[PDB]
Amino acid sequence: SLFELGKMILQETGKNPAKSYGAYGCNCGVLGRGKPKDATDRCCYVHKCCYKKLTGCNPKKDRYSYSWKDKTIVCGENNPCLKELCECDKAVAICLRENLGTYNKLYRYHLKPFCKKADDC
Amino acid sequence: SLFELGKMILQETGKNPAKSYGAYGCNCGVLGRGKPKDATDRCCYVHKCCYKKLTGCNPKKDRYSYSWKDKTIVCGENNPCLKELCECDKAVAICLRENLGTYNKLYRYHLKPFCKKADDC
Ligand SMILES: O=C(/C=C/c1ccc(O)c(O)c1)O[C@H](Cc1ccc(O)c(O)c1)C(=O)O
Repeated sequence: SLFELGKMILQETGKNPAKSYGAYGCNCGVLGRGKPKDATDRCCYVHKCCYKKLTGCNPKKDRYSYSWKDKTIVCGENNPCLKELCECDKAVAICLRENLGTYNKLYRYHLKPFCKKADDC
Repeated sequence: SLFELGKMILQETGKNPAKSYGAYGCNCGVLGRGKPKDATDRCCYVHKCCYKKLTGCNPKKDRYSYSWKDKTIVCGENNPCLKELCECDKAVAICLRENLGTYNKLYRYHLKPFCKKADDC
């Protein structure tokens, strides 16, 4: 769920996830996907496509178990859908941290309704 | 949908809705409800309660028509679900504006995991 996803982004990036990524670019936060603005935005595009393919569980609300071990996110077995979800969320937290160097505050709180249309996943 | 909601908040408040209201208090933005921290937060609590009566339309995804007449939000006769949805969004936009006087930036990007459990609507 968003609880686990936001915790992971905090553990990986050291950043408040809502402030930094609740509405960044065309793909981070609410409101679907759009052509990515930059590498950080592209992380969130891949993440939304990761969710789109999952079936059997709800990426928004379903909770799941994960551990922080040796400063690594380790997804608990859970059940297969929840483990795939934990893996989508892990991957985005890692991707966002990797791309902090080009994060651009201009795209924060971005105007999404003006975003170009996204290619299909 | 979130597009119409965001636009109404912008028109009423003159604030960027993602920045001011995307993660405010225990009730504004993602997740559910919780005990409200202040008046602005309580507007969002009322709004989430409003959405729970909706039958036959998705408050997040479903578009509907409204217009800005004499600096007033005017819901279009949509069908019954969408008109109610439009009325819910209008009311929260007005309430947020009416309570800008006590808006506290400290509640922005709040820790919503520790919010106390909401009372029944
Ligand atoms: O563990 C953390 C954060 C650890 C952390 C805090 C600040 C940092 O910069 C950092 O890299 C890691 O917060 C959790 C609480 C929490 C925060 C965000 C959430 O979405 C959540 O579900 C739980 C805790 O107290 O264990």
